[PDB]
Amino acid sequence: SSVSALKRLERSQWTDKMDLRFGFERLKEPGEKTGWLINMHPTEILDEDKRLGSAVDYYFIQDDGSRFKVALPYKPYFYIATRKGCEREVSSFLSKKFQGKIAKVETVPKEDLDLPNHLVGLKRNYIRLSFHTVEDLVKVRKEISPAVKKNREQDDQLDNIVDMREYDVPYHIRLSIDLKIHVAHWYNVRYRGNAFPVEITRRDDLVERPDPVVLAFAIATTKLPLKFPDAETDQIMMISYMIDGQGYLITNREIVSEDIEDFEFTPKPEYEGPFCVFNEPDEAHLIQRWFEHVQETKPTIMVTYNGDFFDWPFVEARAAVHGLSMQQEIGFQKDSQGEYKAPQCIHMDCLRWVKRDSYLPVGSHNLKAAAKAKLGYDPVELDPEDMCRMATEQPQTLATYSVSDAVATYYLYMKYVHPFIFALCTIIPMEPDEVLRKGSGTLCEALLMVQAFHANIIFPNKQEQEFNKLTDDGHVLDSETYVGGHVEALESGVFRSDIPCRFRMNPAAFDFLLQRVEKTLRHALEEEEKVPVEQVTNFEEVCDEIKSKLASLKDVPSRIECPLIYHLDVGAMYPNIILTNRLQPSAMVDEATCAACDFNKPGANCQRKMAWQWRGEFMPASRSEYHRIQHQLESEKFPPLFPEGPARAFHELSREEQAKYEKRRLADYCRKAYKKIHITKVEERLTTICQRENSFYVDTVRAFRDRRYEFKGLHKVWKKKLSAAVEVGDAAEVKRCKNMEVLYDSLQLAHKCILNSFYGYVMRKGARWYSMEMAGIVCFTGANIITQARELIEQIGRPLELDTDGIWCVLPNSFPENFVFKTTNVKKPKVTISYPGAMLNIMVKEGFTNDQYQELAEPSSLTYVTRSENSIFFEVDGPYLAMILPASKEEGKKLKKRYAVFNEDGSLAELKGFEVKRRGELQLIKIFQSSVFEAFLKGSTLEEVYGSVAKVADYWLDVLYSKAANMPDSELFELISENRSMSRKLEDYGEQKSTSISTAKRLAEFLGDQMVKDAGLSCRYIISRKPEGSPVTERAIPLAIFQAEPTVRKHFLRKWLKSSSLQDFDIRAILDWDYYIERLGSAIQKIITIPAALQQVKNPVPRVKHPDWLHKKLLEKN
DNA sequence: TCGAATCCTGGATC
DNA sequence: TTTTTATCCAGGATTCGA
Ligand code: SF4
Repeated sequence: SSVSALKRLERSQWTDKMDLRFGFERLKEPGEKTGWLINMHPTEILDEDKRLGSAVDYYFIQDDGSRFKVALPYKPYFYIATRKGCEREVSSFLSKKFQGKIAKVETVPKEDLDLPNHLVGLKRNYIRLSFHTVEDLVKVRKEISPAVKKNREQDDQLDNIVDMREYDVPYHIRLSIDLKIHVAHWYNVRYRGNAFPVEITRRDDLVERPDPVVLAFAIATTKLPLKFPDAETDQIMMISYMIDGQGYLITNREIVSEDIEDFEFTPKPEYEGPFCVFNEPDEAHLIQRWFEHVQETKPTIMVTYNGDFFDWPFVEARAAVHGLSMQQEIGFQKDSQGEYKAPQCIHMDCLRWVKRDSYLPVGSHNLKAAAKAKLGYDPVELDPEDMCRMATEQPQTLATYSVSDAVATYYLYMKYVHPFIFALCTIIPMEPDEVLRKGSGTLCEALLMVQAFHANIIFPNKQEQEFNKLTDDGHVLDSETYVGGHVEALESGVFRSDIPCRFRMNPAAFDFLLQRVEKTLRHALEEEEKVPVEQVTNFEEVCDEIKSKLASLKDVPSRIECPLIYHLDVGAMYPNIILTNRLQPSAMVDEATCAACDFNKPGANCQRKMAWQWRGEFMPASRSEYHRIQHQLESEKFPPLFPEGPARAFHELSREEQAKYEKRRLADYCRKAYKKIHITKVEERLTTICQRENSFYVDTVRAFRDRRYEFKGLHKVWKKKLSAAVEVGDAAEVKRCKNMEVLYDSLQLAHKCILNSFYGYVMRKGARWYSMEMAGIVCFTGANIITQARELIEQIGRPLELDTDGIWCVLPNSFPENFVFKTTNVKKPKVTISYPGAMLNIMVKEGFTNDQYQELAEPSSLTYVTRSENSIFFEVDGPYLAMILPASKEEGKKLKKRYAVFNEDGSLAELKGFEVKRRGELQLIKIFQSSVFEAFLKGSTLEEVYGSVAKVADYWLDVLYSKAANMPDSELFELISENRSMSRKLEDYGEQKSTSISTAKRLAEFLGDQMVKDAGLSCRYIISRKPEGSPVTERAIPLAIFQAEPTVRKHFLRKWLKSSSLQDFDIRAILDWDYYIERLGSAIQKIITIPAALQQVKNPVPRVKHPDWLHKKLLEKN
């Protein structure tokens, strides 16, 4: 006991000293106060017996920047269930044995959705156990749970208990759920004295957020030449930081040759960047002064970029060299999770947001690229290798650089991150840094728990996962999965609204549309616009012009016309389908309940049936073979966990070991025993959805959708008011309006993110509310919608690109496009409607709409209303100027999500899948693709378009023929060199074989083992001519030898090229030019020639030849 | 002797 | 206590059978 008590109370007292040093005082005496809740953490406090008690600390900040704490007790608890009539016996035992280890037990009725026939109104009983402290709960939990499983397998005083629930919610989550306490609101707090718990209440009459002091910093480090730094060998060079927009810098005079002068730096006029600099003689004075000043300002938030990895451990180690205890002086320490934390201030790292919520591509997550995109300017570089000489020769250029990593970090954190995470906190019972670090599945689950609690619903336990489950015929299932969505590119080449194209349109489709024009328009006016057709005056005329143009299309169906390009898509399709079908994780059933439900009367209508496709993957062996495979294991013996241990029999293994060994044994047996190792089989299934079941989930999604659209509207209102304030030019009014705009947009983005999270959660294996069926039906209905949206277009025109949620298509110029209706309504005098939308939304409304939606009218009545609903609608983007798609070089393949698209201004509108997003495999390919995409815009006929695109191919092919004979001498290297890197150590690869490995060995044979020892080896390398016919993984040369010393260069080349007979060793002679030509000739062949061949023009590039099958088909034409 | 299929690592995917 | 991983692509080597 004593060690535990003194350990926890001592660390508590130290934390109290630490946060008292930063000015957080515990609320000392009875009183009443208000503030903004900035953080909370669990801690123990003593009771009136001086026993331990679990509690939570709340940290508050006031308007004036004063700060205080409160501590708050709450007894945790969990539920258990029992057999018929057992609760008096069970409670008698449980109270007697654990006396003084549990606080309270009671019987409570609960709503439980798995109980048969429960819609009649029944609800079941549970016993609640509650404990003085969490450790006593953990001990009783571990004594209890062994008794449960055997009882479930059977389907006496302890053994009768049957089940347990909610035993694993985190205690701070439990309290924050239960008392409705959420960060980022103002609160009134009252302390009466120890006779009463402290009382907290939210107040809604306050809005504007307070202004926390936040700090951002960066560090710069000495290193040995061609070495990474290490904390023993290398001193600090610079540490630079911002607080309250003021900058500060310190730099080590051990390497800096003279004292630095202060200066002002400014990326843009809005970025004030004043700095102050101290010069002191050594690194110990640097670190001491840094702590001495940081202890002055006492910030609340600290931010760094990937700072858990590089920035903190470095200074922690350098602090250790001088014996400075940062964990006492600052109070930062590394948690069991592996990440830095402190009891009193929050460490926010921008990268976890950039990785999760920015939608930047992998290439762009460099700090300087992220700054360039988000802030609109580039911080200019200095290489770390240069710092030592710059600090010798001209240090103030390095000082000028050292601002660029700080200021961009601070402004990125403030503008994008800071308004957002605090907004997302307001709706979820989690801490800001937990909400940043945790994944969106957990974020959703912590939300749904709140609704399940307030509806008094007992949670389900986590979905424990089975292994080696058997198909009914006996086959061992290796996976299950629903058939996903299907993406296909139907067509290839160039479309431009400036040049004609050939259309052949079915003559019945324009009659089928013309028969229903009034239907197509009435629905779009009444339902979408919400103006009754009574109130529109010109409605008869627009119908006449529609009918007459459609008839004119009927008269001449096959024609040449300039194209219209349109993008059609469905706004948040998956939420809308969930709402429309009433899909809920629990709402699925099978007849085993409907056989026993008192609502299953003749003429009941609560059953909705739907279909989905299941894709079994399973091994070929039969059940009777599997039983023999099992029984053969019942005499096998297995190794211990470590060489000293005894051998284990197969029943002494863990279940993952058992499954792994059975899978290995059966796969090995099957490879001989059967012709094919495993099988896949698509099979489609019906599933009932019970329509009457409790609505809480779908109501939650509905609420989030509507709140999102409210906040969108208020955002636009405030943005307009901000524009007015900007034109008025009152700085206080501009500030107020901008702060409103920032808050409202931040809430809009939070709501969007949470709403999108609701679909993906049910994918999370193990998750509390998990089902496969709903994730099947929600896909297969989307594939139905997007198939029928294709059929009707293929008759009118031609689709070009399907998608997960939209279509790109081309339509004839003579199509009706857009119209305006004239209306008497005060709110809406003129209204614009687009025909392509109203053409489809009727079809969707007719086919998909649901006629079985029911709702409970009055809880005591058992009366339900029957209703119909539909939220599924199409919308339209465009038209556009040009659209371009590549083609597969292999005949049978259709690509996915490659194309480009251009606005009518010629500013690029989209570009997807192409390497020009990435670093590219080679700079030559990246630049080529970039130049050709722009070049396609030029010219005015297909022959002219390809004729003037090919002049970009020739300008490069002249290079690879002329061996860079014009290009500056070393500038060849930065064009031709790959800069790839090895992923892992060769000691971590082991048996693997690759180019990067081969060149790593080639580097090792020059450098020795000095570098291959290091992880993540960087490579710069080329392909060498002289080893003619050597297999490609043997070909590489590392660049650096061409820049090393002359005799070394000569000797190692003579070693590598297998010849002494080449006189002049230059990359121009040495490269396998034809390899790079054979690569450019394979990029060009998917963009400029094969697409052109698919549109019946001749090959525009004589220097490149078609693939065999295409040439065969083309000659077969002749 | 040649064609195609499997499996591999590697980056990338929102 | 817990994290996106399956899917897709791209280049590459090795095996199998007419
Ligand atoms: S779907 Fe209707 S009839 Fe079937 S179990 Fe549910 S409530 Fe009863």
